[PDB]
Amino acid sequence: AITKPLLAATLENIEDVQFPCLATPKIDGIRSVKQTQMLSRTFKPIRNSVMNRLLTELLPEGSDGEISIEGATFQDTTSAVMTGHKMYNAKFSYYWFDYVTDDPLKKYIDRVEDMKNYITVHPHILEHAQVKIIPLIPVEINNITELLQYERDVLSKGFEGVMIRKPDGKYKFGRSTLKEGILLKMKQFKDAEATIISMTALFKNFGYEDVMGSIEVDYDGVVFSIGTGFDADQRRDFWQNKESYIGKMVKFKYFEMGSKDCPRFPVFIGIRHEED
Repeated sequence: AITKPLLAATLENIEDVQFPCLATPKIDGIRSVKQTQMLSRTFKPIRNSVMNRLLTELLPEGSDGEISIEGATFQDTTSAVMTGHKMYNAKFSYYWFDYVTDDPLKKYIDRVEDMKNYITVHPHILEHAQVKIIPLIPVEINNITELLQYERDVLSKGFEGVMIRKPDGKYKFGRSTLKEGILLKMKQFKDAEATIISMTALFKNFGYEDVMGSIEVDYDGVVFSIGTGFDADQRRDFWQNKESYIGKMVKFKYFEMGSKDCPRFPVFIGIRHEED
């Protein structure tokens, strides 16, 4: 059984987390759990029956996760899910982040292992023509350094922030608190709009001629490098038109450490627009 969904609670403080903890990326979509068929957060069926069908038929009983459409708005990905379609045919993906088996009093570590095993036992689960299942196997953490890195890591892969779990954690039928530490939400990273100044040549010799390697950036007063965030689409076009890029605007994300105006792990998000 899973009676009420596992709602998370949000972090007001960052040095607020117990250690050897486990973590994954937050998904920006529609919550769905398998009990006979697929359910919404509010436990009425998934109205897109093709979604409901194809999931129940891949996922095992007890799987907790999130429907999303890879690269669509959070509100069109609703229209796909929150509308009863007899004949859907578009591609979408489901994020598997918990699995209940039976007893909900067992530990997250163990729940994850049931998850890991079931995948190795039913490897087609991952290989579907229409539905992409994506299992979020939480990576380990040990430092506050190690966490903040995870968040940087996450955003760069285009996720909103990170979820933090206590290993021995129960499946709570409702919302986790600060102290019980099952699901915390982490969005401690600040989004900002900034100006570039100099590139540096790269360095020649959960998923399943030089080029720019890192920029140097202004952003009101301050001077630091962004290395992480770009791709071989971007990096390879920054370098070629470097003198055409110096000083244009770039959307980024960062954490604020000790009292110096100079971020920790900054991340590139986007090239900014020049319209009205």
